[PDB]
Amino acid sequence: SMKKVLTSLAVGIPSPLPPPCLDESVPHAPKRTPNLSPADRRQAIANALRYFNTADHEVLAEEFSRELDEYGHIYMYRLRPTQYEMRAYPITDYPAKSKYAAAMMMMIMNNLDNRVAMFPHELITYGGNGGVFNNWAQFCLTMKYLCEMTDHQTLALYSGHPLGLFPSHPDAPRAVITNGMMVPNYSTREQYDRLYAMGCTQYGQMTAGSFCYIGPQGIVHGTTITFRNAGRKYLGVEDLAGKVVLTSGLGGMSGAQGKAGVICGAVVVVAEVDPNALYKRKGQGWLMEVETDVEALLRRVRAASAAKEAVSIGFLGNVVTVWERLVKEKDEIVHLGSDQTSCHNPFNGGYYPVQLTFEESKKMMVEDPAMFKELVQESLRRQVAAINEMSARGLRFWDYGNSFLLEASRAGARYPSYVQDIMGDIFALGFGPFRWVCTSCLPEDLELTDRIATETLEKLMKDASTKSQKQISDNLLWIKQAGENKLVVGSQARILYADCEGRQTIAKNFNDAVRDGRLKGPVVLSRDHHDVSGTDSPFRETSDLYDGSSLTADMAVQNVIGDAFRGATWVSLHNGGGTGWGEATNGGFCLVLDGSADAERRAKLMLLWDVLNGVTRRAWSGNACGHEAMLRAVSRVEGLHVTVPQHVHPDV
Amino acid sequence: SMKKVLTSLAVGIPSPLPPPCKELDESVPHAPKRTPNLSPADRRQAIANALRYFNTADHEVLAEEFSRELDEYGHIYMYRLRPTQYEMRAYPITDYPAKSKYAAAMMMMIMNNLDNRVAMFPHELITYGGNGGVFNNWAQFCLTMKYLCEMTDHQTLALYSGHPLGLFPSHPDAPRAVITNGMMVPNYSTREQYDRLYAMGCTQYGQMTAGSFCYIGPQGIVHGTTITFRNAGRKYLGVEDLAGKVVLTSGLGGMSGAQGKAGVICGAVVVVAEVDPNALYKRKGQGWLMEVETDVEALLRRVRAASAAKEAVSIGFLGNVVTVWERLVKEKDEIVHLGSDQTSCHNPFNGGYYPVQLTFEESKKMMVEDPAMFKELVQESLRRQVAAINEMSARGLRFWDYGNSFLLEASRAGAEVWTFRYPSYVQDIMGDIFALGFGPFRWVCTSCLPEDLELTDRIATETLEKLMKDASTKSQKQISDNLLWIKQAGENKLVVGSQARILYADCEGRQTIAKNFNDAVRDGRLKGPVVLSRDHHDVSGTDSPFRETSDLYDGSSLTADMAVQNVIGDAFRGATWVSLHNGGGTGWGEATNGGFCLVLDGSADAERRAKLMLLWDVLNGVTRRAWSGNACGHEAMLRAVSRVEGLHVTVPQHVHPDVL
Ligand SMILES: NC(=O)c1ccc[n+]([C@@H]2O[C@H](COP(=O)([O-])OP(=O)(O)OC[C@H]3O[C@@H](n4cnc5c(N)ncnc54)[C@H](O)[C@@H]3O)[C@@H](O)[C@H]2O)c1
Ligand SMILES: NC(=O)c1ccc[n+]([C@@H]2O[C@H](COP(=O)([O-])OP(=O)(O)OC[C@H]3O[C@@H](n4cnc5c(N)ncnc54)[C@H](O)[C@@H]3O)[C@@H](O)[C@H]2O)c1
Repeated sequence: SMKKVLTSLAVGIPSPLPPPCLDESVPHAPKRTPNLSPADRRQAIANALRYFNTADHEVLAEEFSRELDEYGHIYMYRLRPTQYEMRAYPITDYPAKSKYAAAMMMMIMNNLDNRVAMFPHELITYGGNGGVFNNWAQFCLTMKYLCEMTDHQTLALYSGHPLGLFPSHPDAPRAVITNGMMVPNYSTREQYDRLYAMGCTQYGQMTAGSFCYIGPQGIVHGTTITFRNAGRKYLGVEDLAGKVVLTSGLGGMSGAQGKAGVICGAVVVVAEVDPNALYKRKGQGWLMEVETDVEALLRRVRAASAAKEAVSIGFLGNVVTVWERLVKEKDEIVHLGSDQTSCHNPFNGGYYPVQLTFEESKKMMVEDPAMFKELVQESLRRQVAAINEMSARGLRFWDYGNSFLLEASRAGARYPSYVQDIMGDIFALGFGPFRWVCTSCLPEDLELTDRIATETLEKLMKDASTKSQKQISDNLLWIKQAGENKLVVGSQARILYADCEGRQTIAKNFNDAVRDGRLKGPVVLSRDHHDVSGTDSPFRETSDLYDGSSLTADMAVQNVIGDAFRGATWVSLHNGGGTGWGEATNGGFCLVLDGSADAERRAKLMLLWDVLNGVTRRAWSGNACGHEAMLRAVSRVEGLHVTVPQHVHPDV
Repeated sequence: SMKKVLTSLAVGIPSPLPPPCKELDESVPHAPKRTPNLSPADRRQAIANALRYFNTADHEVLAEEFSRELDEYGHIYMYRLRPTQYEMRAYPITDYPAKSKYAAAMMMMIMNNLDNRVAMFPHELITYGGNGGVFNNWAQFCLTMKYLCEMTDHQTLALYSGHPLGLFPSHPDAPRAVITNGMMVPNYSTREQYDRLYAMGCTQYGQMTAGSFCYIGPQGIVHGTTITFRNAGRKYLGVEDLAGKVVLTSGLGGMSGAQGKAGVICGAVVVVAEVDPNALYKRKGQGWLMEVETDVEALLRRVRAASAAKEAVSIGFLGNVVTVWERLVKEKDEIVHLGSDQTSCHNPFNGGYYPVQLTFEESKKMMVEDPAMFKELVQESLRRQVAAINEMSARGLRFWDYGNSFLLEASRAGAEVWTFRYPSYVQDIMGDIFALGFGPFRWVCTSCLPEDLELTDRIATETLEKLMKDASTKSQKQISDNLLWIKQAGENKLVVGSQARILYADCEGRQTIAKNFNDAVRDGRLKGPVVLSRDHHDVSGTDSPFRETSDLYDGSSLTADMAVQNVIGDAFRGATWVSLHNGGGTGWGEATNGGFCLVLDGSADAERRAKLMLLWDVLNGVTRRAWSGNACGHEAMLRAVSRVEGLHVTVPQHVHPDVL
């Protein structure tokens, strides 16, 4: 929970302190190994003690020293609230002055929900170390500030640390977030571990530190769109019904490949060596069927293809086994191929060789590392050679940004990559993540927004360009099936892709519905940082740009600054979202739609910039796919006037 | 140049193109040949990148032309596009063909940074630091001026390390421009990638004020050194008056050359030794040096007299600073009270430091003839210099490191720098000054009239005198230092290019001066709007483990949260334009620095924006530095929290080390 129990959120650091504590009902983060020197370890304790009354220092010093020895990190477990279930509550349940701050508090608690976060009690949402706060004192103080702040104040968050409330104005963001911002030369993984333990920084991933993670439905949608575009670009079909997709991995992100294929109406085959990962997804419903022998698999796949059934079929075994079996098959069975093994970690648990069993590999990778790498590289060569033979017979393969072709290249090996071949063109058009959360926590509101988003995209597609109408159709297919796929976890949220006008129109319609009373609560707009403008990442988000600027971070910095004075309720700039610490600069936003004309104006203005910034950059950096879309925007939007690149053809 | 000739600023890329640059204007100095060592592919891409700015119809000729520029200069400046129909300089704001006076002001600031009188390598778009650039090429300049001429107050120009991405819709309170320079994906921010991407036209190094269009000349260094001497005087001598006090230092080079004037403004006796007659006699001719001595014996007799008569005088010694130090050891009299060193010991073997054993000409010779022997003599001279300093220190002389890596390089030479036994001004002094909120307050009179600058000097003077009353003991001292400066600033004739001025002021100081300026613009006492700005050497704008955040020992000095937070916070609080740079001060990849400019036009909007933005731009870093463990920041933070409505920050509780 009620509004009574949530009054504690305004307390901050309780006086006197709560009793000391480990709750093993949830998964816990692995022990951190910062390897702090005696000097840094003393500083780490001192830094942590900054949050507490001096009268508590002596006992907390031993307590925090204990946490470092046992967990490798000072989480301050005794400050984690236990009098209520950590989750998103109705926005009207929060004892806050500002509805905007209340919305943020709701978003934060969702990131710390046991059902949502990876390591909830360690304040880790996803990605192993994609954190929300460095410790539970920062949580308590931030929540206190958010309950206390007005709309003429702005909360400054230094990698989890609430620096304090500073004067601003209603149109200003209520919070500015920076996670892991480093002086460029000191952004090593070693300095992360060190400074994370010393309480001077944290890794916020993308939506972990920016308070807008909503579960794995983003990956399901993402893979769905990827499959659809792959079908059009590589096969030439606007419909994947009857088409077979062979892929691998049922892990964190790759586990979504099953539902994605089904939603596309395709027969999707996912190979997984790990029975744990495979039967998990099977039990979850993300995997419809399971096959053990490859011969029975192909018979099943043949019958599925001919009957045009939307089905996900897991194969308990190595993906190389399936690939090499198809080579011995004189008949065409699989039309599309990919791979989502973790070849970014090829020799230590990410890739399992065909020569060994799952258990034998798990043993050899640490027992005989040299032998394991040799078998992996050999297995990689056998996989590519099989794909080559099948590609020559009509099959179309693409790399799913998992460094499969890169590692295969580094052993001996022509195929496109999802980031550089299909997503880059989608970003260039302006289509990217459009995420929203109904702050009423009512499923009815989510149902309505689903229908509103559907109705909006339908009318937009009728007058959209031929390129856009294909992207819009992809997201229409998704939003109509999204609800029945039961992907909602924690907060009532949804995700799709939309270009500039798509996001603007849906937002305005959402905002009208909040004002009309159809929506019983305001709606927070947000997105992943896997977007057109938000992230500079030479290995991913900007890997398709070949002017050389993929190593620069001008765009990401420009974008977050541009969002901040255009009406975002809060913004964030992170280090190494996606590809990893030091390898990316990623930023995002959240904007609360409360039905006011202000919110509509903010949304229209901000979303315009958040899309056309990257669209213009990507065009300037060599992407020609959205060049016409850019020029239409320029003609359509008053006040928009950009430098139009005249790209010389490399041959000429 | 009249308002008619400046209409060419609205053109952007001329159609048809102006004639190709046949020769080269030798009336100005030119940047050294760049060496990116581009691969065949990167070189091809560099040319393709440059061609993006031009009609495809001109690509045939420009390709070879830009290729030629690569082979000759190591960079594609696009010399063809450099305007030659007018003198590049700041012109009165009314001369510019802009819809927006805010944009017109930015154009004025831009052209000042490119003034032959101001810029180091003007035709290479470099203002200072050797490669601290304004734009990557002249196309970026032309388009930027085009956008600024045409833009309204409802648009914002996004500048990507020189590249004007375009005008995007915003609102009157939004920045008219957002500037980034050298922003990199962290693991790729190497000096090699800078050289590579600079040539490829993907990035540039903007230093601090070079890329942010707000460099105003060498009066920043003069003021900076004035403040340093004053604080060194108070902290190391315990005196508020340096009259009769003697400062010994070295170097009359680029920045070190301001030590002469700084000492005089402090009313002290400053002795600056310099082996290079080029630097020394230049300073003499510039009036930055009042006197010149040749032998050390006649020097010390002169210094004695000046000290006894409390004469404010700068005295240059043509010779080695070591020669003076060792002579002081033999002199029984107390002559010098304060000692420092500003030789370039960050490059002690490449001409930054000249040993005592050799003459200036002898040193230049074996600098390339016998590097091994030279390095031995340098390290030997370094040990002797410290040995002499140690003896004078034992006799009451107070020495400090000027952040030139003197003590660091001496330590590597095996000099007795331990019991460092001498404090570094950056970590010992400036950190506390920043923590109080005091830092660069800079303004430009857009009328380009000296009369306006005189008035702003008087307004600033009167303002600081009034703030003396209700200020803390610590802040009263800093205000006094800037009062001594501002009353003498005009007569020192430090203005080059635009009518500009710089001083240090804390939160309320910057706010009140801004408000008084804005009142004067509205009343008509000032003939034109005033652009507020600052160097990035400030309290909140820069994360730099070697400098601006070097006195923070909580471990966070490696982080860049504060700098990123600051520029964002300024951006939605009414800044006219903001900048976030990579590598300001210390160098590429070694710092993250941000800045702002804010135009005062007399309106309620400007007054409101100034009050709010300046509050954040100061108190952000004050609060951080307090949190990171600075005691001065802690005290200033608490006073602000009590004074400012809407200000509520996290107060750090410091544990006793005995508990650890
Ligand atoms: N949207 C996306 O899905 C996306 C986006 C960007 C990058 N990626 C990349 O995709 C990869 C997968 O991501 P994840 O989170 O699912 O990783 P993960 O480690 O959780 O899952 C990989 C799975 O593949 C299985 N596997 C390994 N070798 C196999 C083999 N030979 N045959 C069958 N199964 C095998 C592993 O057992 C594991 O379950 C990563 O490399 C990631 O960088 C994915
Ligand atoms: N505000 C400041 O002044 C400031 C700020 C930051 C850093 N620094 C540091 O200060 C140093 C000086 O900067 P600069 O721009 O003046 O450089 P500079 O190279 O132009 O000046 C150094 C001068 O010292 C002279 N010199 C060298 N060895 C000498 C010796 N033994 N005796 C006498 N003279 C000698 C050189 O001939 C030269 O003229 C640099 O190391 C710089 O990093 C200064």
